[PDB]
Parts: sequence; C-alpha cells; structure tokens
Amino acid sequence: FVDGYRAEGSKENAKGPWQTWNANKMQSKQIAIHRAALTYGYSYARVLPGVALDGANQAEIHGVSPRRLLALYEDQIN
Amino acid sequence: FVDGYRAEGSKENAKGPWQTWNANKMQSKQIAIHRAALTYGYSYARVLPGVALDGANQAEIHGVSPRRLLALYEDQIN
Repeated sequence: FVDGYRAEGSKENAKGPWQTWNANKMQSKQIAIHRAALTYGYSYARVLPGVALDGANQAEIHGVSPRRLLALYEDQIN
Repeated sequence: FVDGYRAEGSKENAKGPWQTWNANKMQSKQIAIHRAALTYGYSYARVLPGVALDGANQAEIHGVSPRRLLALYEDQIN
C-alpha cells in the first residue's frame, strides 16, 4: 500500500502529484496494479491529460493489463 | 463496520452525508451489502432523491442484489 508522497526534506505530502493520486482514486487501483504486476510480471499504467471538475488540469491515470496491451522497447533492460 | 465520516482535517463527523447515513438506517443494511458483495462479487447501491420527515431533502439509499439488477458498463474497469 502507498500512502503519502514524502519529498526530500519535507514531512508533509506535496500538493502536486499527491493531489492527482487522490483525485484519480488510486488508493483502490493500486491493489489491482500490484496484483497484475505480481501475476503477469509487468503491469502498465496509462497517464493522459484531462480536465478537472472545476476546469483545471487533472491527469487521468489508469492501469492496463498486459492482456490488453503490447509495449515495444528498443532497450528492454532500461 | 463503518462508523463516522471523518473528513480531512476534522475529527468530528460532518453533518452532511453522515446525516443521510443515519437517517437511511445504513447501520443495519451495510452488513447485508457487504455480505452480498463478498458472496456474489459486486453489490449495488441505489441512491434516489426523496423527501425528509420534516419536508427537507433526504437521499433514499437502498441496496440491490445482483440477482435483481443488470448494470451495463461501456468500460468495466476504471
């Protein structure tokens, strides 16, 4: 389980990426992502631009199973 | 079991959704909802507008078993 985004030298989670994490309901999707990664071997997370509820910029993050994705790497190790 | 609705930065339950939770007698229906979710796999909760005892707005929340519901999703996940 992932809780908080502790930046270097700060004891409080930043109001940046953590806001996106909370808005995207990642607290319930991280379990599925970890389960897929442990089962298949390599999970995939899709992040795309989107509009927020108030009209601001909110990044939409979703997880895609390897059964429904085919990623090609020119350098698999890194 | 669910007790209280702790908002961020507040140690006391808000007088909003918690009032609806108490009015709808959810303390006795949450057990059935959880049992149906654990047995069938996916429970369903129906929330509809309604009038309160004093004439105000009270949200009527009810649980529907999968045996008596068929929900269609254009996207099953996320």
